[PDB]
Parts: sequence; C-alpha cells; structure tokens
Amino acid sequence: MTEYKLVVVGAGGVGKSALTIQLIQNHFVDEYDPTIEDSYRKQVVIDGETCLLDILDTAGQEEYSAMRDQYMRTGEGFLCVFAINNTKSFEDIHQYGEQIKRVKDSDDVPMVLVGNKCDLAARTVESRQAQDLARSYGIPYIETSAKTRQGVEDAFYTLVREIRQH
Ligand SMILES: Nc1nc2c(ncn2[C@@H]2O[C@H](COP(=O)(O)OP(=O)(O)NP(=O)(O)O)[C@@H](O)[C@H]2O)c(=O)[nH]1
Ligand SMILES: [Ca+2]
Ligand SMILES: [Ca+2]
Ligand SMILES: [Mg+2]
Ligand SMILES: [Mg+2]
Repeated sequence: MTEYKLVVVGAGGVGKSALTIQLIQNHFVDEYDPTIEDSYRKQVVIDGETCLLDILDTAGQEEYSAMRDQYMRTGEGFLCVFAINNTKSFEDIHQYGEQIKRVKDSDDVPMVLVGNKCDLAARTVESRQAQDLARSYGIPYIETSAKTRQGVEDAFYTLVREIRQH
C-alpha cells in the first residue's frame, strides 16, 4: 500500500504525542511523558484509498537537533505543531520550518501548521499571526485540541492530501 511518512515536530510540550495518540488510539489522557522518538504505523482509509500512515513522533528537546536532520531528511510531510497558549513555541516553529527547508533543500515540502490546545482559555498566539506564517510557507493552518479531538483528523488527513496533491 501507499505509505505516507509523516513527521510531527515542534517544541517540547506542545502536544505532538497527544495529537498522534488521539489520531491512532482515539483518546486523550492528561499526563507528563516526554518523547525520545516513537513510531506509529496505522493503516487507514483516506478518500477511499488504503494507505499506511508511518508517523514519527519526535522530541521537542533542544539537545536533539543533530538527530532532527536525519528524520527531516527522510520525512515526507510534516505536522509543525505549536501550542496556542505558548508564544515561545510559536517562535520556535519558525526555526523548525527553516530547518526542514535546509535539510531537504526544498520549500515545496508538504506541511501543515498546527495550533494545538485550542480547548484552553489562556490564548497568547492569535490565529491571524499563525495564518501569516502558514501563508509565507504556502501551507494550511489548522487548530487542534488533542483533548477534545477537535481538528485532529483534519490536521493529519490534510497533511496526507497535501502530500497526495504534491
Ligand atoms: N488542554 C490540553 N492539553 C494538552 C493538549 N495536548 C497536549 N496536552 C497536554 O500538554 C502536555 C504535553 O503533551 P505532549 O503530547 O506530551 O507534548 P509533546 O509535544 O509530545 N512533548 P515532547 O516534545 O516532550 O514529546 C501534557 O500534559 C498533555 O496532556 C491539548 O490539546 N489540550
Ligand atoms: Ca519551490
Ligand atoms: Ca495545499
Ligand atoms: Mg511527545
Ligand atoms: Mg541543505
């Protein structure tokens, strides 16, 4: 079957794992569980076609930047996650976007910019700000809550469609 190599990137704690676990295991559990590097392979049907989502869930820890080159090198499309209550994580996702472009020698990489934790009240990143960044990349912006599942399928399946339409 068609395989889609999806990589979930972003600063520590923005909800990269929570998003992936909601998609694959249909649940949210509030818990502290930092990622080193985890792989989820799930066969899905998207728009009538069977495909294998090969999802790499990465670490937000700054001490892993050398290891980021490797999975950016081999990754097909990227969920670029920040949290809407964490302005620093929004600044950081600019750096991820630039690194993806440098490692892959391309500004045509399928990506979706994801503003996660949209269930939370203390918003500090406005949607228009994130939309401006996504426009500069030519990519969609989608808000998500791993907690409520709002936008989760939207974000992952839109990334698949962005790859498929590449
Ligand atoms: N309210 C709310 N909390 C969330 C959401 N997504 C994740 N969290 C919470 O935020 C924390 C970090 O989530 P996690 O998925 O582990 O983040 P991560 O980006 O994978 N971290 P790491 O880079 O260390 O692997 C956890 O307490 C988790 O329960 C969300 O959409 N809403
Ligand atoms: Ca181009
Ligand atoms: Ca597009
Ligand atoms: Mg994680
Ligand atoms: Mg280069």
